[PDB]
Amino acid sequence: VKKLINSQISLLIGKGLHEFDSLRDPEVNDFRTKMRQFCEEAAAHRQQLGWVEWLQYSFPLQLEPNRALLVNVKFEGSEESFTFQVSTKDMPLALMACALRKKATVFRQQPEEYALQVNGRHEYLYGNYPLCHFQYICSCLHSGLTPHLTMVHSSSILAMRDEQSNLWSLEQPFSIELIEGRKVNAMKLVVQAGLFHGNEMLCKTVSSSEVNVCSEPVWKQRLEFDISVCDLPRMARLCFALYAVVDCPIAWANLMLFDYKDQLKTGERCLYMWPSVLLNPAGTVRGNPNTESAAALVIYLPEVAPVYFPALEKILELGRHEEQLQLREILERELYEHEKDLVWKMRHEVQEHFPEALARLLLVTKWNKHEDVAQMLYLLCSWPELPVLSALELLDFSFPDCYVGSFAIKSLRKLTDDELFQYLLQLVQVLKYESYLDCELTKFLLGRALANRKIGHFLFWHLRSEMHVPSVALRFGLIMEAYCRGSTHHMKVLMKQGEALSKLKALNDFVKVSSQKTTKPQTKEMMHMCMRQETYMEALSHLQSPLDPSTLLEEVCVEQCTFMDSKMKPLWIMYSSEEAGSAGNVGIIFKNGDDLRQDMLTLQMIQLMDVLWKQEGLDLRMTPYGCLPTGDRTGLIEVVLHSDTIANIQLNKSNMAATAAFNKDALLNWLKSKNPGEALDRAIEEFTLSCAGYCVATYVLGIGDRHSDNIMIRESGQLFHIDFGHFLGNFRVPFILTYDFVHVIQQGKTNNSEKFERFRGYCERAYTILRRHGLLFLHLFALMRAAGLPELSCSKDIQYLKDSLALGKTEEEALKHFRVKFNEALRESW
Ligand SMILES: Cn1nc(-c2cnc(N)c(-n3ccc(C(N)=O)n3)n2)nc1C1(c2ccccc2)CC1
Repeated sequence: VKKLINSQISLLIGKGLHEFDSLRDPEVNDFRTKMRQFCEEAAAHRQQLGWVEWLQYSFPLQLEPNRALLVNVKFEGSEESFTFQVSTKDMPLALMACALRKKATVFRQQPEEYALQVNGRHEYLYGNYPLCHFQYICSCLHSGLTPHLTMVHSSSILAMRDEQSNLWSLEQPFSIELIEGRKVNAMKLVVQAGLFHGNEMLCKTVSSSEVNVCSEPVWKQRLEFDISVCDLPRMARLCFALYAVVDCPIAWANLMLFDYKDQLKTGERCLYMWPSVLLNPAGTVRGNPNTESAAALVIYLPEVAPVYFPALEKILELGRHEEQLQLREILERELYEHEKDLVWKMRHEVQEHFPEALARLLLVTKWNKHEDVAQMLYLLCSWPELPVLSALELLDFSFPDCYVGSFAIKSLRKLTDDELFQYLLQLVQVLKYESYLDCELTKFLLGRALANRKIGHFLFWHLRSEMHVPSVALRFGLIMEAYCRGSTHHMKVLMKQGEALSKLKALNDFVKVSSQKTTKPQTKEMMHMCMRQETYMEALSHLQSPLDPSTLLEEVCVEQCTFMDSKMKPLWIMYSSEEAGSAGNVGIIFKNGDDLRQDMLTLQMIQLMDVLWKQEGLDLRMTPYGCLPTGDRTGLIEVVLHSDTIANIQLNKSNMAATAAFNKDALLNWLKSKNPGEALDRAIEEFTLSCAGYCVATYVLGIGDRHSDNIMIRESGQLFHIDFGHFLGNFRVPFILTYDFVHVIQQGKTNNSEKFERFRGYCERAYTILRRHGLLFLHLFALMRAAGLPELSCSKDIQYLKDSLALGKTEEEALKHFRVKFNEALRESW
């Protein structure tokens, strides 16, 4: 049983558990055991949870960020149902009470003993919330559809639970012995070495002597740093760069000066270097696992004798020891040395009256002076809990201190499961900045994953998608193993998704081959013939959607499956569910060959924009569809059904009802056929609302190469963008407006200023709302720099956001510049 589970984790994570053992690494073995226990403790707490608490784990509530409606209800072991006319203001309890009353009359004779399952979905309705606060109810109030729900008794949820169980004394300078190399280049070799605490140098970067190019260069040179051994901060990083000069970079490598047990390192170290794109402080402190092709830098850390980093009780003991200022008020809304001295002097007054300025003072503390650090740490240890927004900033590489990091985690505990889900992608990326395997962020990510099955799901996939990346393969694999130990049943549920994805990779490889060799109907027929095989039928059916674990992908609709003509021949896979009805008619797009990490970020940023607008009582009818990277240049996209491209509608194909005399009318003619009579006016308003949100979103995010093939419309009138290959103006893009879209907004009239001026106001509002949250976008995109995205490489990518959101300016200057940008787009629109 314990063996099968081990062989199951190895297959699921993609790395044999034997590989973790073969390292003989005390750091790896300590994490594995400690985390396993932590995760088994979390699995044990789950089985003693009440049946409602376990519903909150397995099926977290999908909520929205007077008017009656039909609702169809049935009980678990029966085909018999009942349709009620309930209210949107009614709680699930009133609905369940009605449902029990109808059962009593029919069966000829307690609501609190039940929960309402969404038919053929892992989504439930419970809690003291009116029906219109539920995402599903709204997914029915807008599509016009009738909600279908099932009464599930407490004992039936408890049957589910059960089946789902398992020092300051050393004032001498820091120096090293640079022994030799084992590399390749075309010229002389030089080694640059620097000591860092995050983004900043602790002292000036020291260089090596020029040694002539060869495969095994020798230096045996002592490199001395302008810093005392007693002044090395705990998270100090000794960074190396190997380059060939007459400059040409070759390789880089980093290492922490203290180990995971806080002991200062001695003596011989062999550094398996990483290929270069000069000094890279942000890069991994673990050497290249490719010890066969990797260049190796041999160094010696000289013995100073065992020296451990002083415990917090020693740091604290040390640390304890005019109206003109502020002054510091005016610089607290990127500063000179005199202003940094002001902040350091005022450090106590910052804790007292500006706790949120913690990040500004953390940047001014002299981390290369052990007494200056202790003083900061004494203040930090009494520092009030910071807001989530300020805490998100402290996760950055600019704040590498472990005590700062621990303080940031302590402040993100108050994060709701909804807020955590929204920023889960960025928190996972921050793991790349981590210096040790055992960290507060891993423990936080795991603890929250094991207490919420949806968080658990996405933590797994974010990590699993990066297993082909050698710099994060050990960390991510170890975290996923610890997770699986905390959820044996979820492990198998995820295995079912990997098996389905394995079949789609094999199926898509054939589609790629066949498309270059025969006609599309010939390829489609054999794709279908291959799908109908027992192993493909078994693997592609009855799984949880990796895009949303609450979507149940039941029976695969082979006849409705196809592939798109684009570069990578993406697979279009359709599913159906008898039990779910129309909610079970769901599609997935399997794309293989492109990097979907950016597309996901872009879709997540739009999803956030929609959330923020909804918070301010604005629903700009956005379509933030799923996009999940699953593997190496592999992922899934959610099919937005009953939609088509602008190019397909505008292609003006004959015989159809959408036939237009003029191109400008093609969109409005298509909407007239999909929404006839009284339904048209509703479609136009959906179009206008969705158009305004995407106008602002694409402008703020700087989305370029926008044509009729990457813009879509739902039959409801809602416009949305697809295929986000590029963002942040990276090929300063303007605001975009189209005459044919402006035509739909103006009701199909050449002149209709009342409709266009309403539209212009939507664009202004949406923009002004996002501007207030401009710092959230800044912090989240700054965190996303860790990912390794070519279009989010530096500060010049972060700058696009600053300018698109006009963050340095006031609202009146920003709204004027937006009015200038909107009119520039209108004049350009013919
Ligand atoms: C009817 N339909 N619906 C879609 C659609 C829906 N939802 C999406 N998310 C999406 N999509 C595509 C690529 C990306 C992306 N994010 O990269 N997103 N496409 N596409 C089609 C057409 C189609 C389908 C299948 C075969 C031929 C032709 C073109 C008509």
